[PDB]
Amino acid sequence: LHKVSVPALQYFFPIFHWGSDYSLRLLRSDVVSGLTIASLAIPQGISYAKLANPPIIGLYSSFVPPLIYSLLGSSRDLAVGPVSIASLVMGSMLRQAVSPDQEPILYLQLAFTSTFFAGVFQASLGFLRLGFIVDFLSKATLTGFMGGAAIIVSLQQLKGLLAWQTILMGVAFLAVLLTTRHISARNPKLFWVSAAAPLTSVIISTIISFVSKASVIGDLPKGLNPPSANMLTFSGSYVGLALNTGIMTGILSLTEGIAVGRTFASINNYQVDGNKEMMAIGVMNMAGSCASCYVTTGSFSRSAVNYSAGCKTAVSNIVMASAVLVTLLFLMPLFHYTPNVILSAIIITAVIGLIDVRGAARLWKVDKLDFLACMAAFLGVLLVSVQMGLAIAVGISLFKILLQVTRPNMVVKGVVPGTASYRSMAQYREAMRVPSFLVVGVESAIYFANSMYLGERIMRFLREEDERAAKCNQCPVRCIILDMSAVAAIDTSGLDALAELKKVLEKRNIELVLANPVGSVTERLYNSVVGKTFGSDRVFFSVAEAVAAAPH
Amino acid sequence: LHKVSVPALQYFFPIFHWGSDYSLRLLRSDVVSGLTIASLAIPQGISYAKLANPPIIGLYSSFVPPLIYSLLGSSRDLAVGPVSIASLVMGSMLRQAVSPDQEPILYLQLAFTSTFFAGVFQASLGFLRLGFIVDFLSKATLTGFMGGAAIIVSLQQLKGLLAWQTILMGVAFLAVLLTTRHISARNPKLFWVSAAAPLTSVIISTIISFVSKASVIGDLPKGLNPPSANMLTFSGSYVGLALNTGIMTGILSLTEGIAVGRTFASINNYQVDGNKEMMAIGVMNMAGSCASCYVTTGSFSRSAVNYSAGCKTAVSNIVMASAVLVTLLFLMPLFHYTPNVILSAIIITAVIGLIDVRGAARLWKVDKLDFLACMAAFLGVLLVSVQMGLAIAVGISLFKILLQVTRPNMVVKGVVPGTASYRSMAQYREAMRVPSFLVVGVESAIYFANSMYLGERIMRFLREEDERAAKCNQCPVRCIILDMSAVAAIDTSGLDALAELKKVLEKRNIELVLANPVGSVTERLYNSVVGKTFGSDRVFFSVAEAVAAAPH
Repeated sequence: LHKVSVPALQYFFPIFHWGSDYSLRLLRSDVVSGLTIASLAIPQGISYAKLANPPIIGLYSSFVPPLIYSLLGSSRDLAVGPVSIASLVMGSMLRQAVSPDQEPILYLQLAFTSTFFAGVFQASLGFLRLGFIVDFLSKATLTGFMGGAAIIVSLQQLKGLLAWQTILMGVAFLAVLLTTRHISARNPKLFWVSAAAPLTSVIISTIISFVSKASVIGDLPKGLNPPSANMLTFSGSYVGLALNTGIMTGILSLTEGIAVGRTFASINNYQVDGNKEMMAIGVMNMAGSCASCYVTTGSFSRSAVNYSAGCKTAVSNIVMASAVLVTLLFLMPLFHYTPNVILSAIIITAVIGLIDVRGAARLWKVDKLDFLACMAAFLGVLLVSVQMGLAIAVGISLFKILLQVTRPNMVVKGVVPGTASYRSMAQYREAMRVPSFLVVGVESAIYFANSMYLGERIMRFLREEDERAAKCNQCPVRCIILDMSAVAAIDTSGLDALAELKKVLEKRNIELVLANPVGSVTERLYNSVVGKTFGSDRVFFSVAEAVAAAPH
Repeated sequence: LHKVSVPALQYFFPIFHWGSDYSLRLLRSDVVSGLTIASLAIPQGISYAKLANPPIIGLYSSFVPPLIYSLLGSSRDLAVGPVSIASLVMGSMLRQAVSPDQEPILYLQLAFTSTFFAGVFQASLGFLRLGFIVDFLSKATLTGFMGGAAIIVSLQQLKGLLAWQTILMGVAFLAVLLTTRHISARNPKLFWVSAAAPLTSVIISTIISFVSKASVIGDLPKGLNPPSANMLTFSGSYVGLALNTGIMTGILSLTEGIAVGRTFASINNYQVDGNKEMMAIGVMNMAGSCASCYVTTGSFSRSAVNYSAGCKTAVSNIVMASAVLVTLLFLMPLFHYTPNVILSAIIITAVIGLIDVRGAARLWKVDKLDFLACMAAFLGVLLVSVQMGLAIAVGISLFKILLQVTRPNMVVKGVVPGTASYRSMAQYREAMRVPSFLVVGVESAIYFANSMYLGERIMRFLREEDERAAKCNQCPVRCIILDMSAVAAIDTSGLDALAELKKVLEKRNIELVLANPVGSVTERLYNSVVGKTFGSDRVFFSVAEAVAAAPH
């Protein structure tokens, strides 16, 4: 038998850590990325600024929030700026109380007060180490949401329509934007045809608007960021609208640049701090909200072209905000004859690409609580508002976690012949039961949610095999072993029901035995008063050493 | 190596099942119980009817709801009638919109419409098999609630006070009601001094109100149940008050008679159906709400005197409702000189007994999320209303379940010397690591909540022991084994991150191996397209057969 043993300019500003080893060979590589990601910020930061209902606010949002993150950030391949989902939800939740055609100085004061409050929601969630709650946003919630929101904005934008040289132009240069996605989904080296097809859609349609001169978006104001917080309306009537939009774009614009600092960390093996990562983007917003920026966070699309044309570190986040230092000042009069429809298919390719219909139905034949969540975020945004299509699909994604912790699986086990290892009897048809014993595996953690369910379930198996004992004249159950290998945690109410089970099973001379615990259980089983009534003679190394010791 | 194998008058009316074997020796025993439980329904059904703010409504509620449950119920020692907690919450949530001294025909129409809607909430939660959600009500939530509600009713009842023969009488006959609880908490055979001290408080103080004749409660209306639903106001202004009271007393009056049909089932080994058990009490109410009954469910106190004076089955639930058939008709003129204070210490003993201060602080030194839940139900009922003292303490009791599924414990393991069993290295200081391997145990289920956390945590241990490999010139990690013994479940998003981990670990020649799965994982690992990329050469019987097979 074996004994069950029991067990400041570099903290705040992390550019100084990795900045002391930047080479020229790296600087050969973090410029051809940031020539192309500052070729996808110029037609897809003015395009999803249109989707939020002015087009230069998406370019102010590609200069200072990339520069702030390069000082405070903890990834090196996360590339920043605006995104596509947060802009659409910004453009829907604000269109249905104000209108940018009617109150354009009060539509600019609401995509700023939301951004500042999408700044403190992302900063002071990661400052108080509370950034695990961005993981509750499942992949099936966001398939339902992004796709149940890409219809009710397709109605609100098609109420603003109610020409032959426009609609025959905006489908052919959408075809340079969807066939370059058909051919970039096949080969993961043909990103380069899609890495500038947002730019060669604009530039080739610039000259056809320059030789056929005259609904163009025109002369945009040359200059730096306007110093806002003179357009931050903290004290007014539209604050709840600019707080609900800043909560709702403070989660949709967090789970895209938290979950891209994780999917580009395991590829390259650098630990991204998560909560210190969340502190950065909440200073990308609330300290960028005063500089004509709206809600920014790292993109899913303009990161997988940063690490597809070989980025090496986060100075390609400065080649972002230094080759945008150029274009806000010099090529703005070239933008005077750049049309509106050419950047509206750039919205459209991030609408049809938002309705992932295959993944919307693939999760029907493999699960049916990650399918109810899709069709509760689908019909929760179509029928109820945007805030309740997310609240009831997170809420039934959190339910299938609770529906397995309540009512878990308790198997009956038995020794697999030829070895001293006790597996279940649902699997392993050949597994034999020991006559004087009963092995029962609790396959979840023992909480208040299921402490009273194990007692009513162990004594169903124990009742099952005291009436089956008389059928073959066998020895009945004289030791029930709890294979606690699968029990992850135990609380005070789960540890109590293990002591109210021992003294019920003592009154039938059954001798309940725990076997094979884990860490954070044995330090609760040997440091509480509900544990020294178990002690060392009922907590074993494995089942095979509990059967061998034979507690009787 | 071993192969990982993969796997109508008796349905509705259950008195006919156990009714065919009732003996006279049982009928000797289910009458001395039901002489005493119909001696605790008469002074504690009129007493907690006062706590809900007429005293005969608690006696109508001890005749027909015990009779309906004896037909539809699935326990035999659960004894029914009103309770103490649901009455207090009924008397608080209705006092703060109407007043029974001012609108007594509209206070009787609101402790009925609530009961009917505490009838369909308990019936049509167990009819749709949804009765696991009564387990979310933790024992620490109810310590905070019952005790954070027994103050704000102690203020509302002490606004109705603002004599020498009353207050000198109501403390001495509270002392016959608290010292009989001091002596019944010590010896669990001295229930009999407390089994009639609620009745010998009333009957001995009857004659001292009969020789000192004259705030007495007096002549109560003799007769059967009045046939209500002429006092059910489905269509009015006070329906939301009588729906919030029927939701809130449809959970507090469910977790007392679900959780007593479970704690009196494991003692006696009879399987109580739970959802069919929940169907009964929701017909004890919504089909009893038309017969002058308020919200009834099995008691914690009048069940542990039913099974302390030897009950045998649920005809002691008819000796309840046939020895109450007597007393509603014959001893009612004896009740004419029965005082009000004698049944108000019967309220008081279920107030000081509600403030379990020891258990309110015992869960501080053993846990601190089952202590935050007490002091969020404490200050959630004192400051916010009754419905939010429960909503925010269930909500942070459900949080510690989610705070362990998000961010679980991943241990590093290693072979315990002398045996082929791989335990962790937090416990078992003597445990040795195999040189060419790395064993990592995932101690929770793999959900969307934590699929991206294992990848960022396995590659912290893998990074930990490739820099520690060069310190002692050892062989580095060439096989990472996932001891999946503790992984209870896996979803579609947790199974995907195990395939996005295999092909990252393939690109370093590391060969991720799952080992020792459970049921409801191997039927997902061998019946999905994310499983045949694993197959049979990466899903092993145990770790000791994965180390022995050596996948390289």
